[PDB]
Amino acid sequence: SHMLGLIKKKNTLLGIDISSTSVKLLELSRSGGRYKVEAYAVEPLPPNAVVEKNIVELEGVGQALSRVLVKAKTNLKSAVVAVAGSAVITKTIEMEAGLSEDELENQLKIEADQYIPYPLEEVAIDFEVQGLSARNPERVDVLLAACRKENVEVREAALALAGLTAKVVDVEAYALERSYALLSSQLADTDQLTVAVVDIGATMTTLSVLHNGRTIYTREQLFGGRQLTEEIQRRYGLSVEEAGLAKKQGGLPDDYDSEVLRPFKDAVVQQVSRSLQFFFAAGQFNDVDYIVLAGGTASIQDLDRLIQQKIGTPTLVANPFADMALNGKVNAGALASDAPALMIACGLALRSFD
Amino acid sequence: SHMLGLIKKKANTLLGIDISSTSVKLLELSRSGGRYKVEAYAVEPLPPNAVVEKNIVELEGVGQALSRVLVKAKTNLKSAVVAVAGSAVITKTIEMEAGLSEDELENQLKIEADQYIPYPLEEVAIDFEVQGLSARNPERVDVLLAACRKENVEVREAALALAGLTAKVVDVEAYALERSYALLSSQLGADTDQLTVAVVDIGATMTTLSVLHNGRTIYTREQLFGGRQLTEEIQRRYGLSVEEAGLAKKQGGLPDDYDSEVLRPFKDAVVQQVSRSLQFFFAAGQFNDVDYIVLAGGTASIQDLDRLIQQKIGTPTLVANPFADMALNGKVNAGALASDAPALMIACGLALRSFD
Ligand SMILES: Nc1ncnc2c1ncn2[C@@H]1O[C@H](COP(=O)(O)OP(=O)(O)O)[C@@H](O)[C@H]1O
Ligand SMILES: Nc1ncnc2c1ncn2[C@@H]1O[C@H](COP(=O)(O)OP(=O)(O)O)[C@@H](O)[C@H]1O
Ligand SMILES: [Mg+2]
Ligand SMILES: [Mg+2]
Ligand SMILES: [Mg+2]
Repeated sequence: SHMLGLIKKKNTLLGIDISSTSVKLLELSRSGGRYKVEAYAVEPLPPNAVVEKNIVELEGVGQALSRVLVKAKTNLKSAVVAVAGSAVITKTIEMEAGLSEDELENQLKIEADQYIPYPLEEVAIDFEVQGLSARNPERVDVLLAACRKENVEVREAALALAGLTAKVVDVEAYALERSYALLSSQLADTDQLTVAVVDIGATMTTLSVLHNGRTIYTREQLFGGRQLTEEIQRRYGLSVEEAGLAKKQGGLPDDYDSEVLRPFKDAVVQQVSRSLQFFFAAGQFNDVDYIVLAGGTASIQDLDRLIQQKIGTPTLVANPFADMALNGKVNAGALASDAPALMIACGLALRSFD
Repeated sequence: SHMLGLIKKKANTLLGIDISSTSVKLLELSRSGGRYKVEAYAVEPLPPNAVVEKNIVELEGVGQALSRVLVKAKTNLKSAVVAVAGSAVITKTIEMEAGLSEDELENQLKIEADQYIPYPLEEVAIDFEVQGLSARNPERVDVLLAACRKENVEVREAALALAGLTAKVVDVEAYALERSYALLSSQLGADTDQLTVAVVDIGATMTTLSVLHNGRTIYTREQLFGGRQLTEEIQRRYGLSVEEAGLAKKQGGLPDDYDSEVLRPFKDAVVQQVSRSLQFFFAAGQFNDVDYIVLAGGTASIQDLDRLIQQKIGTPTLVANPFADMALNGKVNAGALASDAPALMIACGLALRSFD
C-alpha cells in the first residue's frame, strides 16, 4: 500500500537558515512548476550565541527562532535546517548485495568507525545505495555521509525550544544548489553554465563554483560584512544595530562612501579575485561565465558593477524569487532587498519538493 | 534519524505510463529548477480485446505492448506511475482513535473501513491520510480513506512486471489530468490558479468532460463516444481495415466525398456531445459559463475542430499542449510529439507525479 496514490499527494517545510548573526525563515509552495513565497522573516541573534557554524547559546537561538515564527506568521512547525559541508565527511564504499535496509544499517553502524575520524559513539550516519558495483554484481556501491552527532542534536534542541521539529537536516551546499537552479531565468539554462557563487556573509565569505548545476569547488574565508559594520561603529560612534541599520537606510555623513564604503568595496573585490584564482589553479577551468553575489552584503549598491569592472566577468545579485509569485502577506519590497541573503533559506525550503 | 540528509536526495524520476483501451503511452520528464524537459516518448497500440473499457483482459498483450513501447522510447528508467480511473475509487472520511501511529492505524483500518466501503474485505486496496483532530471530538481524528478493488492495482502491477517495469505509484487519472492542466497556463493566456476550464478528452472509444476550477476538478462526466466512430465510418465506406482507416484519418489520402459524407458529420456529432455535457454541468451548480474549453485526446487533432466547437457553443476553445514551455531531449521527435500532444495529457500528468 506504499505505492497507493488514490489520495492525491498533497507537505511543505520551513526553510530555516541559522547563521552566526541571524535566523532566516522562508516558506514556499507551488502550483505546477511555479513557486510562491508564503512566509518570510529574519531575526538577529544575541552576540556569541552562534560562533562560526556552531551553536553555543542554546536558549538564545531558541528565543530567536520563536520570534522569527511570529513575524512570518505561519502555521508550519516542521522545518529544514542545515549543517556546513565542512562538517560532513563523504565516502564511497562497496558492500554485499542482497542486504535488507536493517542489515545494511547494522553493518554501517559497526564499520563506520573504519571510515571516519570521529569516535564511534559521536557519529550521525547517513547512507544511500547507489546501485550494483560495476566490477562485481555480488556487491553494491554505497555512498556514506557522516557528521558529529553533536551538530545534529544541538540544532534539534534549538528548534525544540521554539516548538519546531527538524524533519530534514540538510547540507548548506545542497540548499545553495537548489536555489541557484531557479536563477536560470535571471542568467540561459543554469543547466549549461559555469558559475561562481560568492556568498558574502557577515563574518564569512564562501565561494561556490557550480557547473551545470553541481558544485565542483568550495572555499571559505573569515571575511564578511561585519568588517563594514565595525568600521561604521568606529567612525561614527554607533552600536552594532545602528551601524547595521545605517547600511540599509543610508543616513550616514557625506564622507561615508569615500572613507568607509569604497575601501570595504575594494576589500571585497580583492577577496573575490584571490578566491577565483585559487579555483582556476585547482582544475581545468580557466574562466567562469557568471559571478553570482549572495549574502546580505551583496546588496551593497553597485558592488556587482565594481566586480565586473575589476574582474571582467558578468556579475549579478542573486534573486531566487524573480519568477515566483507572492502571498499578499509578504512584503515585496522587503523580500526583494533581502533576496540575495535568502539563498540558503530558499534552498532549504526547496527541500520540501524533492 | 531519517531527518538526516547529509546525502543529497536525487534521482527519483518515474515513467509516465498511460494505459488505455487501444494504446499504451510512455512519457519521461526531467527538471531543471522549475523548468520541465521531455526526455523520452513513445506510443504502442494494444492488441484487440486486451483492454475493454478500463479493464485489462489480456495481461500478456499489455505487457508485450509495454515491452515494445520501452524500446521505441529508449529509456533506462524502470520505475513508473500508472493510473486507475476515478470511477474505480471510492472516497470517504471516517473518525478514528487518536494517538495511533500510521502503521498502527493501517492495521485497524482494515476492520473499520469495511462498513463504509463497497468492496470485499480481502479484495480491497486502501489508501489513507490523517486530516487532523475531529471537530466533533478532539479525542478522535479524521482520516481520509480512498479505496479501490485490489485487482485494479495488481493487474497493472503485473502488466508492468512483464515488461520489466515497476509501478512505484498507482495514481488516479483525474489527478494526472490536473497536473498537466496546470502547465497550460501559458497557452491559456492566464494563470491556471485563477481560471474555470472545461477539459474535453476525446479518446478513441471514450470522451470525458472535466471541469477544473482554479486548478481543482469540480465535475466529471463521461460517454462511450470517440474517434473510433470516425474510424469505423471510414472502415465501412471505403472498405479499409482498422489500421488503414486509422492511418488515413491522420494522413488523409481519402476520396473527395470524405469531407462531406463522413468527416463533417462526425465533427457535428462531437459538437452535440460537448454541448450536452456542458449543459449538464451548468445545471449542476452555480456555474452558468466556463472561461475556456480545452480539447484533449488524439481526436482533438482534427483540423478546425476547435474552431467549430468555439463557434457553436460560444466559448473560447484550444487544443491542449502540455509541452509548450518545455525543452526537448535531442532524441525526441519534436514533430511527432507536437501532433500527439493533446493525447499525452494523462501520460504527462503521470510523469509529473515524480515531482510531488
Ligand atoms: N542592504 C544591505 N546593504 C549592505 N549590507 C547588508 C544589507 N543587508 C544586509 N547586509 C549585511 O549582511 C550581513 C549579514 O549577511 P547574511 O548572509 O544575511 O547573514 P550571514 O552573513 O550570517 O550568513 C550583515 O553584516 C549586514 O550588515
Ligand atoms: N491527427 C489526428 N487526427 C484525427 N484523429 C486522430 C489524430 N491522431 C489521433 N487520432 C485519433 O484519436 C484516437 C486516439 O485517441 P487517444 O486519446 O490517443 O486514445 P485513448 O485515450 O482512447 O487511448 C484514435 O482513434 C485516432 O484515430
Ligand atoms: Mg549565511
Ligand atoms: Mg462494505
Ligand atoms: Mg485516453
